[PDB]
Amino acid sequence: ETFKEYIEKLDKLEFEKMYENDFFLTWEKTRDELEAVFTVADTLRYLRENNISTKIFDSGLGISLFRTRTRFSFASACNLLGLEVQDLDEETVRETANMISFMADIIGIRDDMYIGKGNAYMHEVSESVQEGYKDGVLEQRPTLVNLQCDIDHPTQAMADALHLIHEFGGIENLKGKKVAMTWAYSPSYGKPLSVPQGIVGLMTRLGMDVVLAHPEGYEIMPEVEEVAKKNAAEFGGNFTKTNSMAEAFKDADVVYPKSWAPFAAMEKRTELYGNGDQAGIDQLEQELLSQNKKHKDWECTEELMKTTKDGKALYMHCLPADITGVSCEEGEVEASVFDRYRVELYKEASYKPYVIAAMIFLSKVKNPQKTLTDLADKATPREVK
Amino acid sequence: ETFKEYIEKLDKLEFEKMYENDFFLTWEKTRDELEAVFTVADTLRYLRENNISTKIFDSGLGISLFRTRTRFSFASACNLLGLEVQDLDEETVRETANMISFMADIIGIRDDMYIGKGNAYMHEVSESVQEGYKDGVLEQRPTLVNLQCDIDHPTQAMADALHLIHEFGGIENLKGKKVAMTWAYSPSYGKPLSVPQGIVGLMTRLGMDVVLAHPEGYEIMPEVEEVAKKNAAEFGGNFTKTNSMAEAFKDADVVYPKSWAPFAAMEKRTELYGNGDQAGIDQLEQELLSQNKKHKDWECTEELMKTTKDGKALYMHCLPADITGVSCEEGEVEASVFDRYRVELYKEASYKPYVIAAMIFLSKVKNPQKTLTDLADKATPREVK
Amino acid sequence: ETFKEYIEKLDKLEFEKMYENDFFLTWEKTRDELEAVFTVADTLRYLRENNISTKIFDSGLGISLFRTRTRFSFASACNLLGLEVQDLDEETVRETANMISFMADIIGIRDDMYIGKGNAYMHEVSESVQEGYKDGVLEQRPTLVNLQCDIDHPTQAMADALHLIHEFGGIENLKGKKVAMTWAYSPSYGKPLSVPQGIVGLMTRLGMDVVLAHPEGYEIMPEVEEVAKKNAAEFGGNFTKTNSMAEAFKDADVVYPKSWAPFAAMEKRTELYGNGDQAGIDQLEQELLSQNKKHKDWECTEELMKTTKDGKALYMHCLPADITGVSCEEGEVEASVFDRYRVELYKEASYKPYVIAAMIFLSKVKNPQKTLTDLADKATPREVK
Repeated sequence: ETFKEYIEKLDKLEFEKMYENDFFLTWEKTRDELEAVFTVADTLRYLRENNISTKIFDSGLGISLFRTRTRFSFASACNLLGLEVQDLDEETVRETANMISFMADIIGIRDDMYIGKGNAYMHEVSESVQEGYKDGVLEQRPTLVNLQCDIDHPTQAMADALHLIHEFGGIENLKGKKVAMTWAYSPSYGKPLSVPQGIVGLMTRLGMDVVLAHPEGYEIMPEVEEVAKKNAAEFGGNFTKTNSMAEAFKDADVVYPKSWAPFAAMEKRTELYGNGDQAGIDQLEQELLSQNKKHKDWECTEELMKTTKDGKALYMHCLPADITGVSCEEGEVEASVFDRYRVELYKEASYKPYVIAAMIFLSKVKNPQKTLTDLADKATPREVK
Repeated sequence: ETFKEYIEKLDKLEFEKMYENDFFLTWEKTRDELEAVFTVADTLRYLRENNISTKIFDSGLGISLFRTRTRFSFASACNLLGLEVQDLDEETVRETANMISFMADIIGIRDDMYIGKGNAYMHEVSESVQEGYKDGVLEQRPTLVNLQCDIDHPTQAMADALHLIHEFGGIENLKGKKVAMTWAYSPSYGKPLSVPQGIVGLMTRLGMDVVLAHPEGYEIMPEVEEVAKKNAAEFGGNFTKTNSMAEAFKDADVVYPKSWAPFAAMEKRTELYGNGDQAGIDQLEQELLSQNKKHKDWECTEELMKTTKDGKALYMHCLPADITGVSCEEGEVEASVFDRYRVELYKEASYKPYVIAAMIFLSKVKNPQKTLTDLADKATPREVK
Repeated sequence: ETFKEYIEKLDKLEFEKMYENDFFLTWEKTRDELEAVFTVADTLRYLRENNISTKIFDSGLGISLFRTRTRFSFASACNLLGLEVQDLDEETVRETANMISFMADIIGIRDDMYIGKGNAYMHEVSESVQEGYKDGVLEQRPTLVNLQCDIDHPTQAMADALHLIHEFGGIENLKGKKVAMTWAYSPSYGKPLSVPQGIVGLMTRLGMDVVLAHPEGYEIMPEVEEVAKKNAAEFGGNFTKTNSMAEAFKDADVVYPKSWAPFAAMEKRTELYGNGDQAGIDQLEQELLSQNKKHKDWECTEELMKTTKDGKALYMHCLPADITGVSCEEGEVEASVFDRYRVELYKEASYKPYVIAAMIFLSKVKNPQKTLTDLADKATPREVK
C-alpha cells in the first residue's frame, strides 16, 4: 500500500483516547483503536523500508522494567523513535515510579510469573506517574506499555493479528476464518497463560471463528473466556471451547498450538509464593509435570496438519517452540511441520518491534497523520543512500 | 524566571576555571562556581520545560564507573546532552583510565564504601587521563564527576541546595535560616557519611545557620568539621555541634535527619578490609548494630516536627528513608511526617539529573552563555509539538 | 596527511567486494581491501580530530555478542557511526540470528575459548542472516565483524599493523623490517592463539621479515603457519620458525612477546569439553601450568631489548601484559621495559576503535569516497566549538 492510503485509513478511524494513555489489555481498547495500531505499525514499516527515519524524540528515556526476545524488541522500538532504553534491575512502587521517570517518556513492563500481581503492579505504576505529573514532580506523564503480564500479551497478540491481516490480504478477509488456539505438550514446568488468553481475547474482536482446545483441567482464566464470548456474540463470529485437539484442527484455517499451565494451578502457586511455602511450590510443580505427562499426544503433527483446510493452515507460534526430536524428546510440534513454516514464523515475529513502536507513537503524538506526513516530507535518511 | 534573566546572572559570576576541570568536593570550588551550577541547572530545566533540546554532543561516551538512583540520574544527564552512557564492571588504574577514554568525554565515578580510598582513586584516574591527553594517546581530556565518594556527595548536596533556593525564593533568602543536619535511627549496618558531611560542607557556604546533631560517638570526619567552621566564620552564618536532637530541631527552618556510621568505625573497617581480616569486619559491624540500637529514640517524629518553626520546617532526605512501621519496625521518620512532605521530597530528587548535566555542561563548554543562547534560538524540539 | 590525500589513496585501491560482506580472517581479504581499512581508519580519525561528526546511521542497532576492552572498543565504534549497541547474554542459532536482527545493521561476535567452534559459529550466523534477507524476514542484511575467534583476531592485528604504519612512516617502510612474534611466560592457565596467529598471518602480507619464536611444544595452528609461508613466498619478505628467543630478538626492529597455550592442547580441551569430561579438563590445565613453568626464562627483559636494533625495537603487546614484580611474581616483561614503551602501547590500543568503525563503514557504504566527502563538507560538529 502507498503512503497516501495509510493516512486515509487513519482518517476514517477514531483514536483520540490513545494519546497520553497506557496499553494494558487489548480488550480495554476499541476496535478503531486496535486498527490504529495496525495502520501505524505498517506505516512505520513503509517508511523504514524506504530509508526514511521516523525519529520523533531528540532526547529522553524509555524505561525497561523486567521482573531476551522482547528485550531486543523493546530496545528496537525505542531506538526507532529516538528514545534510549535503560534497564531497571527487578509506598515503595510509587517512589520507584517517580524516581526513574524524571526524563522518561515511556515505561515498558514485563511481569508475567504470578496471577493477580502483574496487572495490579502496572496500574500502581501508572497511577503514581499520573499523580507525579499533576503535582509538578514530573515534567511529563510517562505512558506504559504492557510487554507481558499474567492476563494478556498485547504486543504479541497484536503482532500475531497483524501477521494474519497481511497473510490473508486485509482485516476484512479474517471474517469467517477458523483459528485453533490449542494446548500442546511441553517438557517445561508451567508456562503463563498470557498468550492463549491474549489471542483468544483478540481474534474474537476480528470476527473470526475461534476455538479454545485444551485437555480437561487446563482451563484458562474464566474472566478471559467471558471476554471472548462477549466479543464474538457482540461483533460477529464465534467462540467455542473443546477438549479435543482433532475437532479443533478439522478444517482449521489457522493453527496456534502452544502449551500453558492450568489457571487454577497458577492461583495456588501465587498463594504459596505469598505465604512463602517453598516446599508446597516444589510439590505443585512436580504435580503439574506428571499431569501434562498424560497428554504427550497433544502435538502439532503432520497427520493433524493433513486434516486442516487443504492440509496447509497457517501454523503460528510466538517462539521458541518445543520441537520434537530437536529441542527435546517430545514437544509441541513435529520437525517437518515447523521447518515448512519457518519463514512465516519468523516474519510473524518481525511485527512485534513495529507494534510496540506504534503503541508508543499513538500515546505520544496528538496528531499522528500530520507528524507521519511531516516525517515523510522531510525524508531524513536512516542509512546513507 | 525568563531566559534573559538566567544569562544575565551568569554574566555577573566568574567561572572560567570550571572549563576542562573535574568536580570532586563542593568546597574545592568558589562561591561563584557553585552559583554557576545552580543557574545552568535551572536554565537546562527551563529549556526542556519549553520543549527545547539541549544536545551538545553529536557522538561520544560518558563512562559510568561504579565500585540504582544515581545510575538513572547519570544516564539521564548524559542523554540530555547527547552523550551515550557505558557502564564499567567494577599502573592498573592508569591503564584502565586510558583504555576506556578514547572516545569518552565524561567519567562519572561512585566509590563510597571505604574511607581514604575513594577520593584518591578519582585523583589517580583524572591524573592518568590528563597525562594521556598531553602525550597524544587521547584526542580529548575527559572530565570527572564525583557521583559519590567517602568524603562528599556533591551532586546530592547541590541538588539539595537548589531545592532550598527554589523553596525559599532565592539564594539570598537562605541567609539566617536554621538547618538541622541530624542523625536518625537506621536498622542498616553502617551508611557512609558523605551526605551529612556534604550538606554541612555546602550549607555553610550559603550563610545558613547550620547545626550538626548526632549522638556521642558518631563524629563525622574531623577535617569536614574544620571546613564547615571555616566556611561559616569566613562567609557569614554559623556552624554548631550538639548531642541533642531536640536542641537542633527547636525553631529549625529546615530538617535533614539521616543516619550514618561513625567516621572512626569506618577507618577501622577499611584497615581490616586492607589487612584482609574478614572475622574482624563481621565483629565490627555487629558492634555498630547494637551501638546504634541504643539510640532508637533518634527519629524525626510528629512531636519533634511540632517544635520546629511554625511546626512545618521543610523535611529533607536524599531517599530512600527508613519509615517507621512501613519499611521497617523502627526507623528514621514517622509515616505521617514522611507522607506530608512526599511531594517536596520527590521534587528535591528531580534536581539531581539537572545538577549532573550542569557540571558536565560547565566542564565542556568554554562559553556557556553563547551556546545556551544558540540552543535557545535554534529551538530544536525534543518532542513533536 | 590532508583529507584530499586520503580520498586519492582510496581511488587507487579496489575494494568493491567489502560492501555488504563480513570480516572474519585478515587473510580472506585482498591486500587492497586491507589497505582500504587502514585508510578509512585514518580518515575517520582525521575527521574526529577536526571536530567533524561521522554519523552515518540515524537509527539502528549493532548487536554485541560475547560467548571488557573490546566491549568498549565495539561500543565506541558503533556510537561514532550513530549505531546503538545492544548486548546479548551468551536450528537454534539460525533462530537467534533472525530474531535479534530485525533492526540490526551490524553484529560483532567474540568467541575465542574453543578451537573449531568459534569460526563455524560465525559462518552459521552470517548464513542465517543472509537467508533471512533473501526470504523477506529481514529488511537488511547485517554484516558481521569478528571481534575475536579461535583462529584470528582481525581487529587487534589490523590495529597493530596500523600502529606500525604510523610509527615507521608508511606501509612501504615496513618492507624488510624484522618482527619477532614470540612466546613469553604467563602464570595464567592457557590463553588463545588468536593474537599470535593473527599478527603472523597479517605481517606476512606487508612484506616484513616475520619470525615465530616459541618453545618446543607450543606450535600454533599448522594451517596458519601455512598461510604465513604462502604470504611471504608470494608477496615478498620471509617467515621463519625457531625455538630460541634470543635468535628472534637479535637485530629485531619490532618485538611482540605474548604467551599462548599450545594449539594441540586446545584441541584436547575442546574434545573434553564436547565429551563433557570436566575431570580431564582440570587435569589438562594443571598439566599446562607446570609445562610452561619450565620456561619462565621466556621474558622480554632489559638484556634482551639490548640485543635489538639499536637496543630500542618497538615493543608491542595487545594488553594487558603480565609485568614481572607488579602484576605477578614472574611474567611476560620487565617493569622498566614496559614503562619506557607505555605511551606507544596505549597509542597502539587507540587504533582498535577506528579499525572496527572502518570495517563497519566499508561494509555499509557503497561509495566511501563520496560519503566521507559529504561528511567533510557538511562538517557537523561533534562538540560545541
